[PDB]
Amino acid sequence: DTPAGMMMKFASETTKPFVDDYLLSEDVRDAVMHNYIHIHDKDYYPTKSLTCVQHPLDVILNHGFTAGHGSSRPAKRIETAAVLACISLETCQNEMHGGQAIPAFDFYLAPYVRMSYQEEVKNLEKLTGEDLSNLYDAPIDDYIEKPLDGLQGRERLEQHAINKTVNRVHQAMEAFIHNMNTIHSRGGNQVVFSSINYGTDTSAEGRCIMREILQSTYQGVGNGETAIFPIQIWKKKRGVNYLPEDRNYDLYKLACKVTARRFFPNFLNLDATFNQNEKWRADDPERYKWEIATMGCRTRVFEDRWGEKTSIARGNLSFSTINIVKLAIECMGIENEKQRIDMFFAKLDNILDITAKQLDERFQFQKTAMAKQFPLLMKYLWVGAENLKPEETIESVINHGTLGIGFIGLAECLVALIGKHHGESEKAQELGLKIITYMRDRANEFSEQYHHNYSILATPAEGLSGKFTKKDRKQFGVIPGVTDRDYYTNSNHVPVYYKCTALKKAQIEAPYHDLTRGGHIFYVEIHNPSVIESVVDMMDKYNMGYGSVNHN
Amino acid sequence: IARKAKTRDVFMSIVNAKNNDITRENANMNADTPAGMMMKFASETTKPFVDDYLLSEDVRDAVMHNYIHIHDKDYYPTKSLTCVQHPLDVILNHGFTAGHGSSRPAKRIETAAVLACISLETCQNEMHGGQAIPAFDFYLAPYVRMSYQEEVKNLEKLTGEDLSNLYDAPIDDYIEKPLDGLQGRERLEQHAINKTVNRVHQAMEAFIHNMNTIHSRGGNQVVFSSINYGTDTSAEGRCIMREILQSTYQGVGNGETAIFPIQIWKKKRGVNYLPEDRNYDLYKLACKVTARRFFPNFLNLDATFNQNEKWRADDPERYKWEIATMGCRTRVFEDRWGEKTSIARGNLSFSTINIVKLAIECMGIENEKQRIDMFFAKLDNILDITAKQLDERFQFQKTAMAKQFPLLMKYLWVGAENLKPEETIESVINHGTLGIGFIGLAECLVALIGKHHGESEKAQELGLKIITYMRDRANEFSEQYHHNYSILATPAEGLSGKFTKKDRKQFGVIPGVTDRDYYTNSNHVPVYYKCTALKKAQIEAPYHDLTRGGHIFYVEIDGDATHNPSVIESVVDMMDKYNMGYGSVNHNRNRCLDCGYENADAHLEVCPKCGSHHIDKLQRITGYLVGTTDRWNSGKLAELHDRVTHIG
Ligand SMILES: Nc1nc2c(ncn2[C@H]2C[C@H](O)[C@@H](COP(=O)(O)OP(=O)(O)OP(=O)(O)O)O2)c(=O)[nH]1
Ligand SMILES: Nc1nc2c(ncn2[C@H]2C[C@H](O)[C@@H](COP(=O)(O)OP(=O)(O)OP(=O)(O)O)O2)c(=O)[nH]1
Ligand SMILES: Nc1ncnc2c1ncn2[C@@H]1O[C@H](COP(=O)(O)OP(=O)(O)OP(=O)(O)O)[C@@H](O)[C@H]1O
Ligand SMILES: [Mg+2]
Ligand SMILES: [Mg+2]
Ligand SMILES: [Zn+2]
Repeated sequence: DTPAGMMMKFASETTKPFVDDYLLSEDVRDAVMHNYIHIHDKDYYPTKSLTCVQHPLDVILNHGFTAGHGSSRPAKRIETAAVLACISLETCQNEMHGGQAIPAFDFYLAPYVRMSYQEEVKNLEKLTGEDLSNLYDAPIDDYIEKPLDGLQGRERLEQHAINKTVNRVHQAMEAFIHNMNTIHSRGGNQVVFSSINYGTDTSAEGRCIMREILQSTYQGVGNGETAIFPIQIWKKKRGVNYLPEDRNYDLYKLACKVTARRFFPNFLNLDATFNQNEKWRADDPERYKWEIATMGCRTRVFEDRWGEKTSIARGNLSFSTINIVKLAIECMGIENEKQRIDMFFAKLDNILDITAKQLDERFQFQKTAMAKQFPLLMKYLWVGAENLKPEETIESVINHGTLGIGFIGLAECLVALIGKHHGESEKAQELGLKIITYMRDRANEFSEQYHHNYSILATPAEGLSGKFTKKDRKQFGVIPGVTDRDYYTNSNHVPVYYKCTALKKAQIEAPYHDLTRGGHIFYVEIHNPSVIESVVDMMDKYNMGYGSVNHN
Repeated sequence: IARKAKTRDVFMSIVNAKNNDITRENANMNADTPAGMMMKFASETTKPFVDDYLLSEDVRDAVMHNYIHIHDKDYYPTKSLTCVQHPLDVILNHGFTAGHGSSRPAKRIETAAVLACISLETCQNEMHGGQAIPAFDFYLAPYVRMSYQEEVKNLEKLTGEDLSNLYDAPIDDYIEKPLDGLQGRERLEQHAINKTVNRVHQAMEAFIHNMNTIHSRGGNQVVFSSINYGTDTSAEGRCIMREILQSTYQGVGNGETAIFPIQIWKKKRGVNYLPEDRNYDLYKLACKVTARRFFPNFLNLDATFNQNEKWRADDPERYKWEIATMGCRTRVFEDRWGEKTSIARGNLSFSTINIVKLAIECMGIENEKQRIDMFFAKLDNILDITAKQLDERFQFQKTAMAKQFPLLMKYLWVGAENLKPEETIESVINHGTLGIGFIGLAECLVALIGKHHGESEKAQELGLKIITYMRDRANEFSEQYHHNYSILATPAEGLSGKFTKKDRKQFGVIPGVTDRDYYTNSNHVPVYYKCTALKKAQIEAPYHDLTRGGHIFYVEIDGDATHNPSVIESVVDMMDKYNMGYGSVNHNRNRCLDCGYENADAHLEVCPKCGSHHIDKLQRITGYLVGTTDRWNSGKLAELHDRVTHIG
């Protein structure tokens, strides 16, 4: 409705009918035209843009960043460090069509908590004059606060100096939450996606910054208002937290209390046998670079078939969703069950072949793009973008991305077309695991022949919640139990209308997580912080992954 | 087939990152980025839509025959206003809610400088022009004293006294005095003054660094911002001015020039101009920065058309009757149904009128008296069409929902705090001004009849008559359509080199009329003709009074005069002697893509620090500042390569 918002749809409605006939081959055109394959984010097809990336902020903060004609200096304070983090999330958004996230936010804001107070003792000293050159190289327990009830001594300056950074850190983090919640900079939707990760830092500086993050979030933004960004993620690796005899167990009790109030902080299971790495040293500082860090878009980039297994600076190239619900309708006329399942696999075989080539054609289109089109994404943020001339091509470093073959309505696929769905049916549970394994096995075959990184993704319900259903419903009238819901259920998720307990959902949805390596989420909808620990307790027994709790 | 055989090659040209296919119309945009490409696709769709579905046939025939040009035709269906002024007082003392966020009133200087950047960024996405902030020094003054109250209460808890008497302590100045060689309370009270000097310096540092950075990016319309200051006498007020000057004079990043914001210094006699005046010392410093960073600009408050009769020194300088200038050269000072103030108001629309083609049409007649009578007859008819065109565009912008302009129609527009989101903005839109422009007056008919005005001859009488004829006619339309028309010297960025090519095709290469390509800027002496600064001032001075809708006295000063602060002062005195209102000094700087260093040399190829060969030219265009000569238009690059400098 805004002048900037209405300008974007003029370009979209112009460039969307253009790409259909002048960029696609005849076979993919018919498959796309016949409502079989969906191309996510087709508006930016000519621009040759990528999906997302995990922001490395340690490099940006230590040297600043110069995008366009705007330049900045390295941060030397808590206020300067937090504010520059927001800008790094604002410039890159205009160069992509997805979202941003901060991996291990705790580690980044920790030297400057000390450094803002390290030189503060030199300003609190000149009033007195005594050479107090010992307030930095000492083991601080928690950067604690006191009621200031008649403190007295020479070392009263030592307690006053540390008292100066706790208030300043609290003020510093208020800027970060407000900046990412009120600055409308993106074209169109006018909101920049963001996400941060914290919960696995135990140092004195890290414990202070993590507490204030929870303390500031407990208060809100402006006047007692829950923030929408950034999305909060909590780590629960065993041996650092989640155990009573742990250094960070005290904050974990507070974190569940904050979650009970604002419902913002999500949890990530670092013990899943696929969210697990062999290079986690307990003593090496900055425990990131070998951990799992997700986003708000259920995007998971962990294992690379050519490179290193990490989630830093990587992301998706582009992903397409395959309508498997439609294929079952065409095979509903076969009387013999063995023949019926034979046809569905044959029909699924043809669509999968086109989609692998369909993603391959868009990949070839994107590799010709120049690095000058992404001033910040292809300069500091991407994996191998530190050496890329503006006039070069992205074909060298574009391979460290994920092409996603997603699906929708697995429950809708089997609810009435083939018997029952994967809820109150053990036979359908075996059938459902067979199909996803069939897609997973084919994606392995596509990876060998097309030489890419194909993964099965649980596509978030955003932009494709009702598009598929309406088009197919008209073609096939009213199919009872399938095309009478106006929305297809999300990937490998128990349908909402099927009543079940949290324990039962954990058991049913656990096996799918090892299959959908491209992204998954566990959703629990429902005061006491303990009940939050119940979710991670059941997530502990069964190998699951990313988890979230909502109220609505 | 041509409707789908050349429209396909247009999109391909955009996709392949070409250099000439209308992708270099605007220098503030980066067309090689995904954000830039989407804007190009949308602009190339609506402009054909406007021609055959929006404007009438009489105006259309002028457009296709290259008679009347419209400005910002891309945003025509969006119903977007041009510019506005920002009363920062409302947002810094009560708080504001933008989108799903909110805020509370600022308590120190760090949380007050950051709220000003938010309003400028937010309001840009609702208009297609610039943004301005008047009385900048006055608005930030109270919170420096509020910073003094918080630090005292902080000292009270750490000490335990009753320092209520220090809440309104009459201290002489906020200048920092180091605590060396003193004892007792000199290390207990002087500290509270040296503490807050560094606090104010950082806040002004953040404000500047949050205005150039946002302009370097952006998926929406690029951010165009400006501020005004100069006439504050309070101790807190002088503190704001002295920090903003030092912050600007220091620079963004690695000591590089800030493209934005635009800064203007306000000159008045008896407040800052005379040596006896209090702010004379800061007055001298402003000339030091504008010679080195091309800011602040100088606006004369003593001009006859800039004087105000509701200004009293007993009040705190009454920062409401001081004229302020928005981005480029737009000014909104007079009003027939409102106060003579430039607070929370701006421009609506403006169009340029082609006059060179009218005279070359009549060049076949050998009777001088006959030509002029027919020339006036054509001009009267053409001006009638343009007055309709601005009014016709005016009728389109009236019916815009206030919810389409959230920040503009809630805090920043005059009397806009009384309208609900679903209401129409027509009840308060009339405070804007409609501009009628012209181009190539020097080569309109004077360069056809002998020589143009300003060529050391007496031909200015005819040139003055033509502009005055429009000036009288502009007033006639004001009394006719019940609007407020004002003639403005139209900037030449994209329209420089558009009319000329069609006339050459239709008529041919004729010296004076054509073969000059870019054409001379409105009311200005031929940029290819030599003149002194004083003589150029004398010829163009009477035009400033005739164009009460925007004007600028541009002086091209060589690099050697940058180091001398007297040349800027002489120009201001030269502006004072005559009735010139707005003037600026331009100069060519050189940028570096690695270090970012700028120097004042005539031409640079390798950066002294790094050694890179990507040394671009940092120069000024008719309305703003930008580098990256790879974004200088073909018509404008011709005008740039023929500019004449004035040593004085
Ligand atoms: N968007 C944005 N908001 C900021 C920034 N820094 C501070 N704020 C917000 C936080 C609050 O909503 C507001 C005022 O913060 P203050 O620390 O001055 O506190 P205030 O005096 O409102 O409340 P208090 O007396 O401390 O309870 O400014 C920033 O960099 N960006
Ligand atoms: N765009 C933008 N830049 C900011 C903002 N706040 C601060 N900056 C810039 C100002 C500086 O370029 C940088 C912070 O500089 P510091 O305060 O760390 O000091 P600097 O490195 O200049 O050294 P110094 O303290 O002068 O010795 O970040 C903001 O809100 N937006
Ligand atoms: N990025 C920008 N965002 C907002 N306003 C801008 C921007 N760039 C320029 N402007 C405004 O637009 C004005 C340009 O008017 P000008 O007379 O130079 O137009 P032009 O180059 O002939 O073309 P047109 O009016 O078609 O864009 C500038 O003086 C300034 O006020
Ligand atoms: Mg506070
Ligand atoms: Mg500093
Ligand atoms: Zn250099």
